[PDB]
Amino acid sequence: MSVSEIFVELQGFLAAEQDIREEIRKVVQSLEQTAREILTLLQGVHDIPKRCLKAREHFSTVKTHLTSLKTKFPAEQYYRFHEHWRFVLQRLVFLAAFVVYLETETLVTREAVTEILGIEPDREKGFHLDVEDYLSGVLILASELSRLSVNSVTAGDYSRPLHISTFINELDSGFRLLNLKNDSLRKRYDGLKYDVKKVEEVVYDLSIRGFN
Amino acid sequence: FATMSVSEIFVELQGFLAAEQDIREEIRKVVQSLEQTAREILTLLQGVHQGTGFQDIPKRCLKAREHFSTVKTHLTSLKTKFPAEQYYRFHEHWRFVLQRLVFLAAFVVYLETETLVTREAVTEILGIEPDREKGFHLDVEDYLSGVLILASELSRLSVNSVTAGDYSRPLHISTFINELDSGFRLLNLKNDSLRKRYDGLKYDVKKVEEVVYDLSIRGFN
Amino acid sequence: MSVSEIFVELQGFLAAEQDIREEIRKVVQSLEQTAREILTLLQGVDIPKRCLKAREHFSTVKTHLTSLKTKFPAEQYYRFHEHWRFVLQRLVFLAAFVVYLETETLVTREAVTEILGIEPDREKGFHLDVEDYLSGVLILASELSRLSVNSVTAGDYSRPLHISTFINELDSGFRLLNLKNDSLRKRYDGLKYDVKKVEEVVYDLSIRGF
Amino acid sequence: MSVSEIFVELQGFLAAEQDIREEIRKVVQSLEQTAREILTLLQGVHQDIPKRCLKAREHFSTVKTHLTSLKTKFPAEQYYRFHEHWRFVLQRLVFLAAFVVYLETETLVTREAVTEILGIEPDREKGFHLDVEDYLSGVLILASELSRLSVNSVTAGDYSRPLHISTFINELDSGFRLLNLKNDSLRKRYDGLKYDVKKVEEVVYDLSIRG
Amino acid sequence: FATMSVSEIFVELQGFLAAEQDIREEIRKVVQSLEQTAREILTLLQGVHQGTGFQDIPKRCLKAREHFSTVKTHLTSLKTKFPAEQYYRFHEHWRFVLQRLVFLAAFVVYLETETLVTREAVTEILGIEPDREKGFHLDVEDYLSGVLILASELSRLSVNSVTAGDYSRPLHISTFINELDSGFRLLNLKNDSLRKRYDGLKYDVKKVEEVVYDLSIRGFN
Amino acid sequence: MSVSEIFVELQGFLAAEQDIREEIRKVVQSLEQTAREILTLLQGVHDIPKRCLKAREHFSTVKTHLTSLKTKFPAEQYYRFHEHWRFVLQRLVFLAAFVVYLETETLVTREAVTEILGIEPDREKGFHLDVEDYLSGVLILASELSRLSVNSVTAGDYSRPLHISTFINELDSGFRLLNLKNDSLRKRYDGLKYDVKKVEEVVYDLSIRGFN
Amino acid sequence: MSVSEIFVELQGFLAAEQDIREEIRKVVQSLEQTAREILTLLQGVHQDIPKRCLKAREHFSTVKTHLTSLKTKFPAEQYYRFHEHWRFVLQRLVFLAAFVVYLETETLVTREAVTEILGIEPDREKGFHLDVEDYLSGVLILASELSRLSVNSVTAGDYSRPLHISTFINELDSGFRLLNLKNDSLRKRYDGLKYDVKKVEEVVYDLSIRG
Amino acid sequence: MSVSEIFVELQGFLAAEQDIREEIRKVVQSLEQTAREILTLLQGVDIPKRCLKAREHFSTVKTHLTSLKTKFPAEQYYRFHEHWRFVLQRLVFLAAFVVYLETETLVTREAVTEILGIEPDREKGFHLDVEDYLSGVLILASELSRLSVNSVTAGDYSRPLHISTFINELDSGFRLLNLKNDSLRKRYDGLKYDVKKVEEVVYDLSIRGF
Repeated sequence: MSVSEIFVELQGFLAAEQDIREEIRKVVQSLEQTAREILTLLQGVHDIPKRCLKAREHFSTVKTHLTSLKTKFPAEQYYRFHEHWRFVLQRLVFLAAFVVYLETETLVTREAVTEILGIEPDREKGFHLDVEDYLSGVLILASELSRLSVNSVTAGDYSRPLHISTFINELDSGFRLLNLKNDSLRKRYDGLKYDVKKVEEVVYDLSIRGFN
Repeated sequence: FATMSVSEIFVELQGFLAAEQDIREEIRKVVQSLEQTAREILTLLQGVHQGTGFQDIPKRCLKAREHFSTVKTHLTSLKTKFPAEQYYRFHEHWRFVLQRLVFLAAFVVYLETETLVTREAVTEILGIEPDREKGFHLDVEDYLSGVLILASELSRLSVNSVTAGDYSRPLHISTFINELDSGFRLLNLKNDSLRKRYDGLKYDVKKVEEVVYDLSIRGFN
Repeated sequence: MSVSEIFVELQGFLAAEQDIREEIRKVVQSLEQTAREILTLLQGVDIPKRCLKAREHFSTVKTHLTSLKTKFPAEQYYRFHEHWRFVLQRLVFLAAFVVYLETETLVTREAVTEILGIEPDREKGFHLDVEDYLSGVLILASELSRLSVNSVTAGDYSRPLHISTFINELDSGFRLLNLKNDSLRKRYDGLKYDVKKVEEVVYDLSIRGF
Repeated sequence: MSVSEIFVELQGFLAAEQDIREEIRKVVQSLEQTAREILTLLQGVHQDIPKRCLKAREHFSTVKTHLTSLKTKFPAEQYYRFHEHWRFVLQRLVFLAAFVVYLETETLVTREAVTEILGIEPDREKGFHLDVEDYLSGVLILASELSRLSVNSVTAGDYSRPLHISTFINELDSGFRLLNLKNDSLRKRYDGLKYDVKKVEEVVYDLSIRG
Repeated sequence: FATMSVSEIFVELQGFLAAEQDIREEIRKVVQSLEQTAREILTLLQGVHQGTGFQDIPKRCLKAREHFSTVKTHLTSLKTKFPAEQYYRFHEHWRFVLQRLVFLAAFVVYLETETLVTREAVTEILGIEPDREKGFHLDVEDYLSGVLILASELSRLSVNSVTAGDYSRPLHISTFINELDSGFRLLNLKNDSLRKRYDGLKYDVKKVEEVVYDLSIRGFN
Repeated sequence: MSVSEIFVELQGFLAAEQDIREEIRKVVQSLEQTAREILTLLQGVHDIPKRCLKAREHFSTVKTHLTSLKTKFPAEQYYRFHEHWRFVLQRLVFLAAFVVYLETETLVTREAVTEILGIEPDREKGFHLDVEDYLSGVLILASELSRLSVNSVTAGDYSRPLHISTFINELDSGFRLLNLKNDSLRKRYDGLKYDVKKVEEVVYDLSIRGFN
Repeated sequence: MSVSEIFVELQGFLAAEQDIREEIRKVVQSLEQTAREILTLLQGVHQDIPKRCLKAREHFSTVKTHLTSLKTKFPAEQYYRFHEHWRFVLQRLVFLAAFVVYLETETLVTREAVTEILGIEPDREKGFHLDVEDYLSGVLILASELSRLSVNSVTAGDYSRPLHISTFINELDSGFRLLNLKNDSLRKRYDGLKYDVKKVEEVVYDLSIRG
Repeated sequence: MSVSEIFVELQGFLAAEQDIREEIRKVVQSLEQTAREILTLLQGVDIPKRCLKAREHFSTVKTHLTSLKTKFPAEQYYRFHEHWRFVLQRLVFLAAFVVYLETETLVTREAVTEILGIEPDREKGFHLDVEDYLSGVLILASELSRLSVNSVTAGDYSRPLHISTFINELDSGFRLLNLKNDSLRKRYDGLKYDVKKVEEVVYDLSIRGF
């Protein structure tokens, strides 16, 4: 083709792609919104089960909104616009993990988060939760949890710290089994040591003071 | 399933991470080869920028097209190191090279035909396939970058053509780089990296125009 | 007009503008001045007496601001706004600081305009932009976090708990804002450290037994 | 009031402000578009000059309706507040208009004449203006574009335009000299004129030596 | 010899560069293994920082010393990937790990004996040799770093010992970290990286002192 | 040993090593001095053979000074204090290369530079010239040479540019045969393209003007 | 003159200046050394206190001869010119002297008293002085070291020192309050006092609650 | 003395010092002022007439400097030196700029001291430090490189060749200096670009035929 032809045609393609980036940014703007709302419901901790339920309830909207975001591009092109919802997906994993931790004191599985976010497993096509974002959200949870232990002592709840300690310590232990390569992820993992250290000191302050 | 132990979860993820790391490894392996052939192809063509060699453009074009043959097998190999639907996942490992190959394919086409390779013709040369066939594709962002690079090489080429006596290519290059400038102008570049690279085109346009000015003034219409 | 006619003309417009920037910069200098004075009165933290002396100084602020109001047209407000931003924001902080110290509540954006003698958004002449107001609140959280620390070393073991609750409400309130202003977000990332510090102070007290 | 009340209210204002910026960007995008379309019509020069000029003026028409449209997307008192969203385009439009005028009159358009072409309102009016800084920018852009023009002229056979542009640019430089550039961004851009001056002059030189 | 062509020179250098690249590759390979064992060794010992496990320090020390066995074979292997006289040439590839191993060897020794491993004893544990035997050595800069790291772990350890009821280790750790502080003070640290790391010791000293203060106040002399 | 013993002993070792770093810095200060002197003798180009001889003559002092620097540490510890003379060694390779280019219009071999700097080949022990520093000095020469071509035209010497062009172009071609990995080196190689481009334009200006 | 003449001359001056810095660093290195040696003698505290003090004063002796030596390595008019080469050590020596005095008199050494111990000359004299900024630094260092001391005191059985140090530090804080710290580096270091104040106070608290 | 006695005393010394910094900063403000004026007179590049008007202004510089001489003791010169560095260096540049424009030679450090009315190193009271002098020379090379460019667009085709030779001598002269001053080296890395630009200007002329 002639230069002119080539470019008028690439103009089409460009505009078609910018449409997609727009539809995705639209929904992602909805997700970050909901995520903030869920954060507040939960942040209240600083009636757990009620907060947890109103939160799992909010995740409902994330389910429909995500299946909506699912129709703004062909599934096989997920990873092309990943960076438009990375931040959000990592927050939502954290929030889901936070809910599960608060109600069972356990670590949501990657497969269980997919279920909560109306997402589907890697087996299928469409929207999926990659291992790096999950590990990310989990690390964010450790940060939240270490902060929580602090506040629980000033709330008078001298037991949570001890459970959180064992939990974060297990996470630390978990991450030790991995040989992280990703620059962002590793820079974050380097923060676990601080959360781990903080919780151990909180436990220490209690042990010395009497409770245990 | 329901719930698992922290330990089970991380031992499981340990599998995936290591699997993922293997893919990147194969990919970097093959990509290393690609960047390699690309270097050798670039040399064969760069022979035009040193007086001689500019005497048998056909010959160079043939061997360069000869090389694109290994690029075909290496690319269908690289196609085996990862699952096709995860293209944009590892895409960064081969970006730089892909944009290089686009420019090289376009350069060879321009030396022979003095026209701009189509995006789709570029894919037939690299041994890959269009958007209509699950596999390895050439995104528009990469094609446009390779074309911008070509604009730079051709501005360098007009200058050397003159010192080599060829006073005909500069004029065709000026017309051509102007058509590319106009072509780019009818776009709404959003990608910052690309929009940045496009700010350089203005300079190539300028350079190639002054060469034509130099020849015009010397007495060559 | 001729090429020369055009530039001798603009020369005039440029000189006129630079005159505005100069008068503005003069008064602004007076504001930064009063601001530092007020900050000192408050930094001393018989504190409720300081509020009054502070509230007193805001009077010079009133006059000086209505003064600055005549160094440029009320229409071209955002044409020179970047000459008093720092000061306006600093001022919002002090006012809120005073209001927090005596009422332990957050000044409203509209009350702060009254205190600085600057008319609200309905009445034209000089408005207090949301971004600036919010910037002042942020600087307030910054100060409040430092206060709790000194409050503890001062004997007061109750302010730290109130400050903590307040700062968290602010955090909770900023979260609700879909902050677009690049500069404002950059500053909002600071609240996080303030919340942490304040919360830790409270932890210390609680662990000690207060 | 309570913190929650204050902020939920602020939420309203911020959401309102963001709508305006959106409407503004929506229109500006339309301004940059037509600008590029105008640029191209003129770029054809690098006679036939007159023809293009008419098609360029024909286009500034929509610029008039789109700018009066953008004028209804926000209050006049907030012009300078969102100036940046259209700074680039405004300086771009000044250049074009100025370029069109030069091609058909070899004279420098006036700041007020430009406002009349863009369908904007002069100094004696509110809403949309034409800040001196932006005006001067457009003129500098023009200097640049004309320096290219002379080079491209000589290569077309037109050994005349060069000389005129040379003088024209020399006056602009003179104009900018007797001006105390307070701004800093515009100050650097002015450092680029000396180069456009030097260029156009060497062209005159080549023609002078040749004949 | 005399003189050569530009081409001959670069084709020749091409050999060396590729040779050099091979060495770095082997080295990174083995070093990857070392960082690996180091991680597993670190885990075995980190078991002391979680309530239980602090009950059989002997056992952990044995398995950890068990591991240092593979570190011995891997290090005499890594010793084959490059020519001994070029130690400080590739040294950076294994710095981080070496400083890790120093700290781990020192940590194990401290858990068993409550004393500071000598630099030379550390070399006998890693399977390498002293400055008096052409081969792989442990530079003083790396030893001092590993000791600084150990100071950090032990300050963390005193805190956890207390929550685990052991009120005897903190006191020995305080004495020990103080002796290290004093020891460092009689040096003229020039290396910036190390001098920076040493500024952290002051903090560990402080921490361990407050634990002893907490116990003293509670009633434990 | 006891902590005290350990550290008093490491105090010795530290002081012994600081002595070496001092002796080396002393001589290196002599080398940079001489190198500057040689640069001036040569920079005069902007009687070549006289300048070249007074320069090869100055290299004589580098020969004794280097064999002197050779007695400030055991040869097998060369690479431990390499970074103390890297800069200088790369300058001296460049200056040697510059001399040879100016007198034979050829590229000194790495083995010939070792000879000029009183150094000894890789075969022996002691002071040696690594391939990265050599490639570095050569790249510095390309920069000097491109600058020279410019000045030679304003000096009236319309022939040097043509020889320099062919020479730099050969260097460019030479570096294309390599797959540089070193960050510093590659960041420098990225500069050859500018020197190559400049020289081609100088040749271009001449060709158009008449000479060729 | 010619460029060459100017610079070869300048070469002489620069070479001269560098010699002075070298001589200064040579002596300073000796000052930092003895400082560390002094620090250690005192650090033993973390009675026996008096003993150490004498051995510490015994050491400041060489500080006297080394400082009068460093005083002969450059002209008096250039004191502030090379102040930075010994800033660290001077502030370090102030602290030590001050620390020694506190351990034996529980009082704050005077700026002039310190100059007398270091073998330096007071304000009424040239050459080597004792800048107020450096003095205040040393005092802050001291605050820090004393806060550690009380903690370490209680762990030794000495339930007395804590209370005294508490008061002492509270006065220092008071002293620094009625001071308009213009400097900025010293301003941050002062932000550290509030922490030393808070620490020493919690120690008093623990003793108060215990008995 | 008592803990309180000590701080009420230093308070005095601090206030005294801050007074010095204030008087100094006042005069300095006057110098930057005159400096900009002189720069403008020179930036106009009948140039040799500009030198005189320039040489004229340096007279206010003399008085103002001898003025600044009484705002602090001559002994504590380097105790406040970092208040006029920028200005002193700027001034050295102008003087050398004037001397270059009329003599096409490099002012000596001692001549510049005379021009600024500041006594040399032998006579006490106020010295011109080598670092500052050298900094001024560097800023001069900076200006000179810009001059050649405008000189060409102005018609003068001979200054560019002289400027080139001069700048190279400076480069050649700085090379001889074992520059230790971190700041000075940072600035010396700038000469390299100046040499290049100037040399290219000369190339242009030579290629054109001048």
